Amino acid sequence: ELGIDEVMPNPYQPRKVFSEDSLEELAQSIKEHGLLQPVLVVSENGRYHLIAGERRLRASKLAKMPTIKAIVVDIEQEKMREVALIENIQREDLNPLELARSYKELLESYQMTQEELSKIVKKSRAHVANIMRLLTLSSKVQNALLEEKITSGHAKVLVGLDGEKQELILNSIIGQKLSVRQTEDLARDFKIN
Amino acid sequence: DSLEELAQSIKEHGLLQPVLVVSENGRYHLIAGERRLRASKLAKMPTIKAIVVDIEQEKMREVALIENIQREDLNPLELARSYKELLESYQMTQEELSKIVKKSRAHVANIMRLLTLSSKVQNALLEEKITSGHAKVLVGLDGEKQELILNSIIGQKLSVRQTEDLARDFKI
DNA sequence: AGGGTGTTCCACGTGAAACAGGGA
DNA sequence: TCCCTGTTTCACGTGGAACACCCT
Repeated sequence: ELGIDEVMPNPYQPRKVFSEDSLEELAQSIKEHGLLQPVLVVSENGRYHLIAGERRLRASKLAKMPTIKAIVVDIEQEKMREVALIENIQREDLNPLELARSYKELLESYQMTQEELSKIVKKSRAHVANIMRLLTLSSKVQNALLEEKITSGHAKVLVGLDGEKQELILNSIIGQKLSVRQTEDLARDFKIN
Repeated sequence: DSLEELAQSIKEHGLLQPVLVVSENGRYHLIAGERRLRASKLAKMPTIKAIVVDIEQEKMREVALIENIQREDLNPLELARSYKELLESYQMTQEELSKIVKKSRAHVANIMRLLTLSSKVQNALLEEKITSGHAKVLVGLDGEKQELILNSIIGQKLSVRQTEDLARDFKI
């Protein structure tokens, strides 16, 4: 139960090659263990609900002669983080981009998909999707949004276009007084066919 | 909360149903006892400290090694049962095992398929009248045909080439 | 686009059965 | 004649490559 959550964020291998990479210690692993990833325990890595790793025919019977049994926990920063981030995620007073940040933060730091994210914050999942594509825009565009010269609808049409295109269409959107509808049409003929 | 914590304190049971821990072979770690334990801080002294539901690893190591170490004297059925056990009493991918015992993954598979054969077939392989060359060809087959062909193997003493050919016709 | 698994079929070295001398 | 031993050849089950299906 510990590992399926350990592996959870961003490894290139489904098992994190961190318990088996002990390989042969070669008097070389107790030297650079040093500042390691902040939380681990010996053969099996009880997270917050401490537990035991399953078979370990090999991994627990090599052991080593000089051990660090040190009980150290890191988790609390991360879980206090999670409550802080979710508690943030639902806020009346949030500009589109900060929100999008917290969405992206949760989606990346932890694995639970944007669908559930959307269940928490009570919106559709294509919404969390679009609020988050808001982050990739030009800085003229983000400035415009924050400045409320344009609105998330407009900005959400602009994503995927080079900065030059973005800033032309943005220049049109403002001072042609465009509507999200007109904006989607105007943008439409600048995307591929 | 506090009330429930005084509750199991007075009551003999402590854990009316004991907690579950693991033994590191050096230390002890919990499984689903936060309630029991935190509550049992108000109670006194260590209050489990005797055989209660717990998982021990040293035992599991003995198991791990007795399994991994076999004098190659076993017939295909305890062999199969060991292979299965190695992925049944613990969860394993067949490939990994193939790597351990120095056989191909296929060999592991077929050896384990041996365990799903008719009682008659199984008992003719633990007895010495059938081989695995024979037995593995009768898998995924209905009982009646297992019986039929089996009689044909034992009766006419067919070579597995025969047996595979003969059983071929009783397969789609 | 991928690993895990079940299922088919035949390559392979082993071991011996057959054959061939050969010493009487 | 018979037994012993040197040689050639190929049947056998074993285990594996390969194929085929799920599960994703």
